[PDB]
Amino acid sequence: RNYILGLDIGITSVGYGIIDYETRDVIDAGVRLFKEANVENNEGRRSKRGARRLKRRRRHRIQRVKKLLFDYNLLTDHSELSGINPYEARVKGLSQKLSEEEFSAALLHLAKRRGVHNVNEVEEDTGNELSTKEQISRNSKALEEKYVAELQLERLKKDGEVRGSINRFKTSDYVKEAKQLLKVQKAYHQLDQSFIDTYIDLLETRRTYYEGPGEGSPFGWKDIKEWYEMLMGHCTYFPEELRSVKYAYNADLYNALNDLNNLVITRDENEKLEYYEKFQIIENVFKQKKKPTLKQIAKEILVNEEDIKGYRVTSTGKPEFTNLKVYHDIKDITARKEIIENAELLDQIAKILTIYQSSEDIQEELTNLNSELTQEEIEQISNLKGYTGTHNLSLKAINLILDELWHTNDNQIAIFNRLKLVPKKVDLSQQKEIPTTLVDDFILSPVVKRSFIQSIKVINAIIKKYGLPNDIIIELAREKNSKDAQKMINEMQKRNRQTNERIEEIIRTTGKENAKYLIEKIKLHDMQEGKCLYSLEAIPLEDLLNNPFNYEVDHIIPRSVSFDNSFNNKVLVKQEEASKKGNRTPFQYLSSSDSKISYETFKKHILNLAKGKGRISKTKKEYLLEERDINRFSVQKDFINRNLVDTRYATRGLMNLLRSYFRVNNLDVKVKSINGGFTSFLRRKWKFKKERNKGYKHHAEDALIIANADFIFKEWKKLDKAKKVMENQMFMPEIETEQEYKEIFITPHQIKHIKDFKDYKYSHRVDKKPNRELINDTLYSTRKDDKGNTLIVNNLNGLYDKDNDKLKKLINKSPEKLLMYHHDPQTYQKLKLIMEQYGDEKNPLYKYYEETGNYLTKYSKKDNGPVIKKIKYYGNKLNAHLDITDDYPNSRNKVVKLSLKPYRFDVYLDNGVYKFVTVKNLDVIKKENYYEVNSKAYEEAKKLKKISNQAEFIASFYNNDLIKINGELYRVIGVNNDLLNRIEVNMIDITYREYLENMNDKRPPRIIKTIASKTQSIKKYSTDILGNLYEVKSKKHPQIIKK
RNA sequence: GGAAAUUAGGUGCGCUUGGCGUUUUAGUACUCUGGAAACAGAAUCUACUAAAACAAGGCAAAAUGCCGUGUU
DNA sequence: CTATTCAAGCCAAGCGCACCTAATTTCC
DNA sequence: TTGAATAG
Ligand code: NA
Ligand code: NA
Ligand code: NA
Ligand code: NA
Ligand code: NA
Repeated sequence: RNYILGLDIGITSVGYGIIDYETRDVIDAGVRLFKEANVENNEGRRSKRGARRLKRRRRHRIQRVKKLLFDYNLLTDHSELSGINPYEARVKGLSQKLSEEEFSAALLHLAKRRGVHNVNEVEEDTGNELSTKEQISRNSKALEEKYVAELQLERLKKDGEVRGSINRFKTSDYVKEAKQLLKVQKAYHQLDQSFIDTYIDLLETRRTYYEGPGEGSPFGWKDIKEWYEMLMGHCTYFPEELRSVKYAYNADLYNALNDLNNLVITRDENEKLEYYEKFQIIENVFKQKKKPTLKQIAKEILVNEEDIKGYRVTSTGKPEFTNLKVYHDIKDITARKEIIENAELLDQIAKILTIYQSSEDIQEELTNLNSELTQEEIEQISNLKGYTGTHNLSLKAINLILDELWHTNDNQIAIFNRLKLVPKKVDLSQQKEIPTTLVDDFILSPVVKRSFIQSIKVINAIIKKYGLPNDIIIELAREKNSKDAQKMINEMQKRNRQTNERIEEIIRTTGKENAKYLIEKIKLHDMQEGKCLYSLEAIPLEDLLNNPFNYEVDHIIPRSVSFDNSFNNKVLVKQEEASKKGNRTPFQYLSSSDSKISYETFKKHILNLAKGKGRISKTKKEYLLEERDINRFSVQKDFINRNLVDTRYATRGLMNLLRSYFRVNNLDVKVKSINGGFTSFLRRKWKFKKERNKGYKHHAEDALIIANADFIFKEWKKLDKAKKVMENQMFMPEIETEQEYKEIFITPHQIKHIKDFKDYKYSHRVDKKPNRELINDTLYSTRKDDKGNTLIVNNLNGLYDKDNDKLKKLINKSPEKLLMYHHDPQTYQKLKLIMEQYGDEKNPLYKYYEETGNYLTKYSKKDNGPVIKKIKYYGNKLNAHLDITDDYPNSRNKVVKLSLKPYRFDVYLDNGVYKFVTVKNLDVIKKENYYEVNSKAYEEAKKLKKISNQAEFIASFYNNDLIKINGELYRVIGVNNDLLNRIEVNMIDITYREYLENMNDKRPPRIIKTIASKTQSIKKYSTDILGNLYEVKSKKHPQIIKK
């Protein structure tokens, strides 16, 4: 049957709506659900990847320095340097002699923390911030007479500490100390100039951004040329050709020639510049003046500036003409004709200056050119600035039409069209379905990319199961991500409180309880300063409250063409003004004789109302002062493109992808989009539940509303004009009044089919990806009690924070948990006194320090004890963990990491009893082209679960896999507790959190199921991308994961 | 709507670093014991400094060495 | 078992290219 | 949101 497809593309969801194109009856509707592909996910990976390289290279830097000391025999395996103080050694080495153990440790400490190199350039006024820029500037003034080690030693004696925010210095500052130290220590130890050069190098040398990682990395490159070429784009007309450097000579000549060919001169002779004219212009003002003006070109062609038009212009109004960058950059230092008049050479210099990133590399590459350049010239060209970026065309494209630009008057696009050169496009004829590879090409956000890919896959599945639809209407989220979404919600709620407080203010002042039914009119009243905007006459609030029917909410721009139902297109005016106005703009109405005031008097009031705090909306201003003609089709097109349809870049890209696919394969499918503001208006007037608490079905419900919107536009012949623009087809009946507009769209009783629908499907995206986060980062120390139990040791930092009552609750509930309670009890009593004194306050340590300005100090009979920055306390008993004690030699206690992230769990049926084996991410090992589950770890866990060889393997469960526990179907979150056989799940049509809120249930919003002897039945279900359920069957547990 | 250019702003991918943070051990301080002091012993709580480890781990061999939390 | 509790690495500096938005000129 | 321990 012929149907209409509606799509609600969201951050997390894709809702589809399938309704009959004639019967208007809902065929099917459901939601596809998935994780938000927000940028922070990949950012975490890249951040961790970078962190590993830093730690690796820092270590490798040290090992090389130790190797240097080994080869010069200042360090051995027997040589001990434990009790040596680097700060004491580095200071002593600047003046006196050092031991081979004392001098070596000084060099090692320098090599470890070598400081910054790039920030050091510019000073910054200390705005009391802890930024690197301000800190470097701060230390520089303190190092005006002292070396780094001297300053650190002073801080170590005076403040008792060195490490922290203040320990940020320039690399050159450390190097300046190192040289001085090496200069003093040179005579005492047998070293050469190779030793001092090598160490200083090692101390300061770091890879550049264009050098990248070493030889092995898949993120690396072999040279600067390969590096830049892979990054740069390709030509528009020659896809196989790499783009040209932005500031090549022929590139700017191409730019300049286009400027001259676009010029129009009003004179007796030709209006377009002749060849010889452009030649003279190029030679006399373009190759002579860096920034060509309109006067110079006018003086050259012997006309006035006023006769010249069609030139590019800046925001100021000043004419903009192409600057010959390379020409003037080289001319300013070399005026030789051998170089300047060599276009090919200037091209090559431009390429080298742009591709390579350092003066030294420029010099070498320019020298390899074997041109007529002097070495003094080359070393001078290598310091030129601004050579960055690419041209959108290749040199092949530029050189091809360069003669055409000289001798003709056609610009680049005219010539390319004449030469039958069409921009690169992707063919979709060999495609059996809508591709998903092209998505990342025209996308900007990772969130949108996933939502688009899923949306396409939904469409492909729909057209496979239901056939091709005639109409596809799509809506996209207004938010770019969930963080932006919450921000919108907060702003919404804030405005709601303000308006609600405003209403309560009125009902308490006037006593009129009518105010709660006049919110929109009251909101307009305050926004218009109590004045009818069409008559500029005062609107008494008391009269508005008593007689609201005398004041009408009018639409500024008629919705028949504007399709705007928002607050921005609404004004509170007197009923007379709204009647006389009719279907016109304020401009069209106030210009007529039907009005009481002039448009100019109106325009003045609006502009002053649009300025200042609490001003009118900016969109309201553009509406109230609309001076274009409504009946013009071009004007109507702009309103539809803004308020009715969605013309955002992402939307257009996807919409073009679909239209191009259907066009190429000759498939008669009409694709369109719709603004969310209009669908919200429909949902509002069609009387849907304002509180969206039904769960995921709202996405599918929205899609049905969107699909219904498409149906309305095909039914009415007055909407045929607007419907044609939505489908973007080339080219009449129309909506004439406000009343006609309401009759068409506001049809609550005609959409009862949607609300009665109770057959929604749901599809949750299953995550089977190996090698995600294996474990939490935090390292934990352990202790053993008298019972022989191993206990986890936790830290309690930030004791002096305002809203931190962790210590307060800890002492009140379990004082014995503190390690301070057992060891050093005198300090504990000192803390208890502070705790007992501020029991009313949230954080006793906060209120204490907020008054005395002093912190809690360790007990000392001389009142000189150290400050307490954090407190250790015993946590839970150690169980599931990762033992990494071996990384710490002679450690008295275990050192562990916690939270072993589960990959999946395999359910076994063992002698009428359901059991399962938990597969951890740590248990999945990567190989060259595939991931394998550790067979030793699997059998081990299979033994720790009392699984027998007789047991029957049921199924494996990953995240968002559908599991049916005792007749109840859930979706899998993951293994919550391996030892206790507890897995966490969630509901399918809704979140369990919201499910409890609707039921007003105060229980903790987590569903934990226990797989034990009481467990009766376990079945694995699954869905397609549409949400159609089906049961599965398997023979053995999957061990090989292809990735 | 599309082509090129100028300016301003924005997004992503990738690269290069900085100073922190967690943990162990050692030293010191703090606490306890003895002593006239020196110092020794105990404790490992609190702080400071150094060295080392920091997703499990896998390559690599004198290296500005390399991979391991993303997408599909 | 249910109901409850705890806690989970972080800031700052620079660079390359790709893409997008807005404004301006020409043409297709 | 989620590993996972813990009181009852
Ligand atoms: Na490329
Ligand atoms: Na550059
Ligand atoms: Na008038
Ligand atoms: Na950027
Ligand atoms: Na807890």
